[PDB]
Amino acid sequence: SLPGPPGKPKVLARTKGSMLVSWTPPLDNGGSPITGYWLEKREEGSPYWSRVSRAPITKVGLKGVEFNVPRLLEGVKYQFRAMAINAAGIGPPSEPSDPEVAGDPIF
Ligand SMILES: [Cl-]
Repeated sequence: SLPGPPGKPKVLARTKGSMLVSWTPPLDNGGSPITGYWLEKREEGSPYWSRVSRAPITKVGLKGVEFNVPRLLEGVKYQFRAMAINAAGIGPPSEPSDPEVAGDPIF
């Protein structure tokens, strides 16, 4: 009924204050269409997971569903996890992304 976990998110772009995060839809949507996703972040120095958007994320980019996470702090290390939403509710989280630091990218 609930959807399965989305794929492990990947950071596709970063700046000092943002990261473009992308993930694949779950293999099992639970039997009803997924209507959107929640994305949460966790930083170094805190155990908590925090939603990064006020409304569900739906944008499909080149590699998966994606969102540019704002309000990151330069030099801080973050991970992200995504949850799918369907008619039954919010599914379990993806595996967390590999850690990434907010900073500008290697040229
Ligand atoms: Cl980089």
